[PDB]
Amino acid sequence: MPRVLVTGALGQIGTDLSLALRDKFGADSVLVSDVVEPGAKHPLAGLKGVEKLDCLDSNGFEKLVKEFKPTWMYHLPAIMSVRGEAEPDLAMDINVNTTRYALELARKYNIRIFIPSTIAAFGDKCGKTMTKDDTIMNPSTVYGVTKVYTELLGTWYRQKYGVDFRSVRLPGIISAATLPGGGATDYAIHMYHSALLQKKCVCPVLPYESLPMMYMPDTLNSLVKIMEAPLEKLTRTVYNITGFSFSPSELRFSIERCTDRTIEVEYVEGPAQKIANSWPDSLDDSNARNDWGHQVKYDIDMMSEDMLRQIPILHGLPSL
Amino acid sequence: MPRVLVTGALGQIGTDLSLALRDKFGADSVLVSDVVEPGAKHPLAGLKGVEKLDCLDSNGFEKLVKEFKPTWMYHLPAIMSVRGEAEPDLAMDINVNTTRYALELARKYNIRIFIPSTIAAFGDKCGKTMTKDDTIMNPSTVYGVTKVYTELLGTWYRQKYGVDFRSVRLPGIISAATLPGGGATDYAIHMYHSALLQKKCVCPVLPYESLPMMYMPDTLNSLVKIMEAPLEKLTRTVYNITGFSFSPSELRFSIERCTDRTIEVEYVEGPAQKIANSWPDSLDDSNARNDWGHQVKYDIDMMSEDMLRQIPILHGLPSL
Ligand SMILES: NC(=O)c1ccc[n+]([C@@H]2O[C@H](COP(=O)([O-])OP(=O)(O)OC[C@H]3O[C@@H](n4cnc5c(N)ncnc54)[C@H](O)[C@@H]3O)[C@@H](O)[C@H]2O)c1
Ligand SMILES: NC(=O)c1ccc[n+]([C@@H]2O[C@H](COP(=O)([O-])OP(=O)(O)OC[C@H]3O[C@@H](n4cnc5c(N)ncnc54)[C@H](O)[C@@H]3O)[C@@H](O)[C@H]2O)c1
Ligand code: NA
Ligand code: NA
Repeated sequence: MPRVLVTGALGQIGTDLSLALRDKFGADSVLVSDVVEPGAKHPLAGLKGVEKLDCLDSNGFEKLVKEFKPTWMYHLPAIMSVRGEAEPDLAMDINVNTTRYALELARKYNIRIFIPSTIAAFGDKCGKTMTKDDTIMNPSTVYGVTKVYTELLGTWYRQKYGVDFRSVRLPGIISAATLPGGGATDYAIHMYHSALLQKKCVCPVLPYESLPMMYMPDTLNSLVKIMEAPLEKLTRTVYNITGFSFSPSELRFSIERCTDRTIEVEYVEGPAQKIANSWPDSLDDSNARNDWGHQVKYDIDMMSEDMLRQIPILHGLPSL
Repeated sequence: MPRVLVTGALGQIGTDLSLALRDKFGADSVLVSDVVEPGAKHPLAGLKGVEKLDCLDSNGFEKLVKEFKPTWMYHLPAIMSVRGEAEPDLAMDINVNTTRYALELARKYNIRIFIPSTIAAFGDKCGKTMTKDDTIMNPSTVYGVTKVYTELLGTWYRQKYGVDFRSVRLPGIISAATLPGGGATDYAIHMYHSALLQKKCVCPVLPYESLPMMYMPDTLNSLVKIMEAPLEKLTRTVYNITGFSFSPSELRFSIERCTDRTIEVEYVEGPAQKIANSWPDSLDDSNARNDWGHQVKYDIDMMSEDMLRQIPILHGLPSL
């Protein structure tokens, strides 16, 4: 049974992942860290086994790994697609350096290490329908560029040192618990909050711009499952996974079907649009399905029903 | 006349490039720098406009740029294929960080910036025969990884900030003046030394491992030409260029025709071999030929002739 370290643990993925790992392997077997502390409303506030770590401090990062002695690590800090364009130096610092430190520690301390990649690693030469695991990588964002680096450096650590590096290219991830951290797909979570607040949604992504997406439970299931898999079953280090593709107008219809009313959305292009338009419309994840059993239980309407219930509960919004 | 800065100038490529730039544009229009000073026999010893600069010192780098006000920069420092595998920390520090500082200075000070990439950016999924400009990039060395990162980051600077970033993927470069710095293609220059010394060459690359190569004068012609080109002629930022491909056994034959004697070569595999076996056999450089007129004068025997003539002259070895 693993000892699991999670870095960048208090963001959107880390929040749900930390809780899932604690529930599955026990609180004692999981250490959760982040450069900031949980806010008093955060789901991890008050819990033991939650520490402060700046992953840019390699010596600090090493210290924490030395005492906890993880056998697995999920390294989650990164600056994402939209925010990276506005804060590229921070993106380059975090996405490149913390990753290098994390891999070097996985090597030194024999840790199975997960570092998520992203559909943002792709650009407009990727082949955009059912994009393959191996294709041309020409990302149009610095974030995407740093993630191509992460995939390649991770794979080199595997080849060179036998570090058990594992990764998935995550689509847009939808969840209710922690608000998203500045990717091009953040509109989707915000459209649900707008609909519950009964306010105008100003959606920065164009109405028919379809993207690969996934609801958090399927994401967590796959994050754990790829890490539990035997090394010998994995034919590669980095795997596309997807849940289902949708455009904003499809998301809108879902919400309207579940709320049984119209919601108002104005499509005014923001920076997310040119970025999203460069990305795949859908991914081929057959390698992941075949090698380690990636699977998808939610569709858009099951997601919408769950989001519409969970947001009022977790954030105190009005409900249906 | 451009004002040209060359960083990492005392190495194999920098040595001849610095001399060619000084001849073409005038010594007063060219400033070159390196982390070390030239030795008394270095061809740039004793010359004006040769400075000591560590490109990891971003302050120092910026001070030199600000004083000189280059309009062009050739940013050459990197730790190469073989040496990188043995010193990967240095490779990551140099190849990533000096490149980031270079691109930022090109943005900040309006410099057309050349940073070479390499055939080592490719690995074994590239399509090994006549490799295309756009293909799967899966390098198996940390050096190659850092160069994919260099191509993509430079390209992003071009898109995001209008930075005029230009690159070629260089094949193995052959020259006589300054000895090579630890690439997988270094055997070739050393075989010419062995021949003139009439000493046994122990060759770490296997006899039929064919690689893209180019002789220096063609390389210099292309390095200036791609930089003279008008921006609007360039359909891309990164170009394959090649001279011709050869294996060690072909090189040996070529040296033997020119010397009219047997060289003794023993094949004892070293790290260079596995590295080189993941690379293309040959490149497609049509985009370069078409966009900016990349062209090649030498073939293997002209190269060998010129190498065997110049090495005695340049290094005091025994002639023919
Ligand atoms: N959410 C998505 O839809 C999505 C999609 C594809 C990939 N990803 C990837 O998943 C990972 C996490 O994404 P997220 O949505 O949870 O992001 P987020 O922005 O919600 O969370 C990032 C967390 O990292 C922390 N962090 C920042 N700098 C740090 C440092 N120096 N040291 C330690 N922690 C630091 C932040 O405080 C924050 O809690 C990233 O690698 C991201 O690229 C996310
Ligand atoms: N020679 C080849 O066959 C070849 C092939 C493909 C690509 N390249 C690329 O061409 C460039 C130059 O290659 P080269 O063969 O001349 O390399 P080299 O090792 O011969 O020379 C590199 C020079 O850079 C200097 N340097 C190292 N660290 C530095 C620092 N921190 N600051 C300033 N200078 C520093 C070294 O002192 C040396 O003079 C590199 O980017 C390399 O990857 C070379
Ligand atoms: Na799309
Ligand atoms: Na070859």
